[PDB]
Amino acid sequence: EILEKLRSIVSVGDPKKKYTRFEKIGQGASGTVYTAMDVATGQEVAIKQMNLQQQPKKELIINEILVMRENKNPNIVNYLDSYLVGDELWVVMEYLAGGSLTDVVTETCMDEGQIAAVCRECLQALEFLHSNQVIHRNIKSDNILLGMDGSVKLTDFGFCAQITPEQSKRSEMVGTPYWMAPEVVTRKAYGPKVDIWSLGIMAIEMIEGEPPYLNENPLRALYLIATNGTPELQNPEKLSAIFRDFLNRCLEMDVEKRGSAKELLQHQFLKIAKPLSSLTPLIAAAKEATK
Ligand SMILES: N[C@H]1CC[C@@H](CNc2nccc(Nc3ncc(C4CC4)s3)n2)CC1
Repeated sequence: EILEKLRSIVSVGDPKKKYTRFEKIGQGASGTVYTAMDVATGQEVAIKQMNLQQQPKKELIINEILVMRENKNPNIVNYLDSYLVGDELWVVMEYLAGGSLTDVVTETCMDEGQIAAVCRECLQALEFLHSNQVIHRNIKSDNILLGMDGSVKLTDFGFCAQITPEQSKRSEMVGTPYWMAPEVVTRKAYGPKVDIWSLGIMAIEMIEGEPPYLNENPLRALYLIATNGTPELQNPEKLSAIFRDFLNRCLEMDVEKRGSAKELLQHQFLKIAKPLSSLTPLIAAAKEATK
């Protein structure tokens, strides 16, 4: 039906014999991730395997492969190929040894310098998407991958949306409750700045270790978000002033006053970024903590 379009995007042939030595490195929602070995040419890959029946809205699987294949960028995980295997779609990507930003924010303490360096590379990914008319809608530490060179890349395009000058705003109540911007949570028309909000939230995770209200349930977080607006930090006096300033412009209630990704890339806060090799001690720490 609309699945006819899906079957025509995919490459054909045996992924189970183009690739081997499969271990689970991850299991998200409609995403089991494996690493594997390309028997031909030798390279190591990440393959995401998704059950077709779990996703009723197949137009999102299509939109996922398209956006990734059409918006390649050094701060986005690299799409290689895809395959339909029975009741399951396999997406193949370039593997990056490293871990999730989630492992770092939950197991280590980041300094301002490291936080600024992550924020800068995420803002580069978002300025690129936003200029190509794509909103991610699911920004969070869990969708940021850090390489063993200190590479920072954005992943997980399954929720993203395309806009145009004619349909410049979206209205679907989509995202992960704790990172969602109030305009989304309260069903108003919204734009690429919802990702800036989410990025503000992720900067909170890097400070405190968790998005605000994580101990609450998802529906409660949604109410809290609708009712507080701008979240508050447990301990604001621990942050520099320019960093408080940066948060403030990421977490503005007025969409008009909230920064754009282009704007925020000029913020003085990112001037303090460490070099990205600053991040590899974190990754090592995180790997040790999760052993
Ligand atoms: N949502 C996140 C994204 C997948 C990731 C799986 N865990 C992981 N662990 C160590 C290294 C590593 N590198 C990757 N490179 C490319 C990868 C492509 C998007 C699958 S994953 N991934 C963490 C869950």
